Parts: sequence; structure tokens; C-alpha cells
Amino acid sequence: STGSATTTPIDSLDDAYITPVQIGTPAQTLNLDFDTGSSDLWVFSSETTASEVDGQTIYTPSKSTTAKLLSGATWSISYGDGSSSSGDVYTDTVSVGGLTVTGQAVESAKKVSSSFTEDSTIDGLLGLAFSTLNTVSPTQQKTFFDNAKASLDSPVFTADLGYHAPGTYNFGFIDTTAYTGSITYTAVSTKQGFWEWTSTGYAVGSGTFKSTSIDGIADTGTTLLYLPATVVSAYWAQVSGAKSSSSVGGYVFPCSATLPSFTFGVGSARIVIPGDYIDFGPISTGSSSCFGGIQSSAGIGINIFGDVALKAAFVVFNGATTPTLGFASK
Repeated sequence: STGSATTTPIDSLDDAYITPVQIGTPAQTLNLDFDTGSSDLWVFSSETTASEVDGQTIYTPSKSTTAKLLSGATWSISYGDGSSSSGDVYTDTVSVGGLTVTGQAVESAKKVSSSFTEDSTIDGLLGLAFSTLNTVSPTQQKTFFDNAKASLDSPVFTADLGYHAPGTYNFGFIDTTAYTGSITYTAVSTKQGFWEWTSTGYAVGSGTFKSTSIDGIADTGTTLLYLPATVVSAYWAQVSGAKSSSSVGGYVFPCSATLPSFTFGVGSARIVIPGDYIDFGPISTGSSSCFGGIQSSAGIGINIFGDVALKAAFVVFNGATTPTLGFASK
């Protein structure tokens, strides 16, 4: 089997992407944030504290003839941005782009933090990291991809995120029309539960490529590109007036600037992020200070190849017995 679903930016900045997901019988369609940096499929629901729901579409298990309470199971998750959610668990039928999994753990939110409530466009998350990170207790649950894998034509999914435009998540096949050149594959460590890999270096604009190993994770659920402070300083030093602002929380730059591109290495191959992809617009409405899309990872503990980097590529998440990542230009 295969599936194919369009993923759409939630706003004009590509802060995140939503993909429609069918849950239950009859189908209830929710727009979920596919997150290769976490491993829980959780949804706003009929159980979510009413004051914490503000415009989201909710899953109502009592209206699904295939929903079953997973008795005793609870979940609770905290994300790198400080947001969080928790609740109980049902199993139900879940379909993405025509690919159906029966018995998928659907984690129903009883509580969500304010950032979730405040984002009316995201009805929940669909985790695509390794199932060892799943938070369900006392019996850890499998991701949608893990459950689908055996049925897929090939044990892979691909992320093709658009810049200010829709893109595609495919399951079970590699669309050879969706990229240019060849796909370069690179080793993955699953030791931390992430799609963790080592970039071979970087360049700023038309500058020379610096060969240096950068360990990080491919994370569709993180907006920006978080890299070591040395690398980030080298990038922003090429932008007149750019500076790191402790009050804003990162590098800012004059909105009048033209940003240089940023290249990262995948083995001997190179992925070029155009300068425009690094512009996240005014820090506040009407400001002439703009927020940078490349930021330091120094306070995180890990480097994160988020959407800024991934949307410059066609990315293969290869879930073979030994997982690997593939990157192609597009």
C-alpha cells in the first residue's frame, strides 16, 4: 500500500504545516501537524477542557463506531518550545492520504497548553519519530508509520515541504518526479529516538564550504534551523545590522536586508537554502526588525534541521531495518 497527502502552511510565514487525517468511522477529518521530532499522535477532542479549545476541530470518540478506550492508558508530553498536552487514549482507524491503519493509538487531549489553544489551525500532532519516544503509559504505543510499515510497498515516508506553498507527505513510495538530481542517503542514529544524522558542513552565501561534522535531527515539527553558535554567528555576520537580541530571543536583522543563502552538506552533496527562506518577518506587527530563520542551538542541547532546512529539500525517511535519511534538491 501507499498514501499521499498534501501538507499546507498554517500561515504566511510557514510557521508549521497541517495535513488532513481521517480518524474513526464515519471519518472525522482533523488537520494534524506531522512531526518527525516526536512520536505521539494526539488530537483535540470532546474530552479537551472546554476553555482550552478555541476554533480547533475535535475528535469525538463516542461518534466513532471503531473507537475503543485503551483502558488505563494515559499520555503526557512536553515539547522543545515549552508547550505541552496530556490525556487518555483510544484505538481507532486512522487514514492518511488513502493509507489506512486499524488499531492506531489516538491520544485524546484532556489538557493542552496555551500555545496549542491559541493556534486554531492545528487540531493535533502526528508523530513520526521512533516509537521509543512515545509517551503512552503503562504500555508504550507505536507511531502511525510504525504500524503502517509492514503493509507499505517500501518502508519509507517522504517530506516535501513547500516554501510559502503546499507540499506533500508520501508513505510507501518515492516520487521520482518530485526532486532533481539524485538522493544522497546518510546514516541515522536512533539512540535518542530521533532521525539523527551528521551533516558534513556548511557555506554562507557564495562563500567557501566549511567541512565540519554537525550532528542534528531532521524535525518537521520545528519551524527554524538551530545550529551551533559558531555557525550561526558566521551566517549573521554577513547581514549588515544583524544582531543577537536577548530581549527578542535570537538573531534579528533589518527587514530591509537581502539575506544570503545557507548551504548544508549531506555527504558529498549540498542542499542550498535560499536567503528568502530565512526571513521570518517583523518581530512584532509593523516593526522594521525581522526575525531570523537560523538560530543558535546552544541552549537546546541538540542541533535541529527544522522546516527552514527541510523545505529546501526532498527528504526520505527510510525506516528499513537500519534506518537512513535521504536528501535531494528539488
